[PDB]
Amino acid sequence: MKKKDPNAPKRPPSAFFLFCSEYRPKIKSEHPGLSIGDTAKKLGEMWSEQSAKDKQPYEQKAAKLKEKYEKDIAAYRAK
Repeated sequence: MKKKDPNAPKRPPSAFFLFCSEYRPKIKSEHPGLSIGDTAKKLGEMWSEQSAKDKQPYEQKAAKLKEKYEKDIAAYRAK
């Protein structure tokens, strides 16, 4: 939905989510008019512009929280 719990393994990201969720707040410090509308299509214009490097180091982060979520969420649900 948006935030089940801090200790619970929320939805797994995938590089892009790690970059956008971390770059969006940066765009706000310099772009006050950057509303969710332009903020959604702005961070994307940069990601596609980057070569095969922006998704090299920030892509392994989404592969570490998936080995604990796929195994921990099985018992966290129990419904």
